[PDB]
Amino acid sequence: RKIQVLQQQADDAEERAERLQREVEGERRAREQAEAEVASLNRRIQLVEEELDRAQERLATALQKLE
Amino acid sequence: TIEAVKRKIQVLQQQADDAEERAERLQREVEGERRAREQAEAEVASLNRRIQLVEEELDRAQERLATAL
Repeated sequence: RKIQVLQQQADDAEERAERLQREVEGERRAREQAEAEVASLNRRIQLVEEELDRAQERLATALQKLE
Repeated sequence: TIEAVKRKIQVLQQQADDAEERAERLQREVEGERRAREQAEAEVASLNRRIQLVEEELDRAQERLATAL
């Protein structure tokens, strides 16, 4: 009957560890989602910077055609 | 029967100790993944501010182009 107190203690400890193991997997999923957004924004900023370079290069041809 | 109770108690206490040590390792594992997540989230916020900056530089370039024509 003292064993049932110890058996419950071991049950609770194993349960907290399993609860934390699922916490690891949930944090890893959220990490991968944020890192996937980082990749998407990296691709998006490169495209607008390319659009800007062309917009300034076009501006240069128009200004250069002015002198 | 006497030793079987002293041994059942020992095996149950070793089980809880191993589980408690596993929990400490997993707590650091959680933090390792969270640290990496919040690093990415900070870069997301930075990339959103930079994209808005480039879009403003773009609008200034397109506006002057329309004028320069």
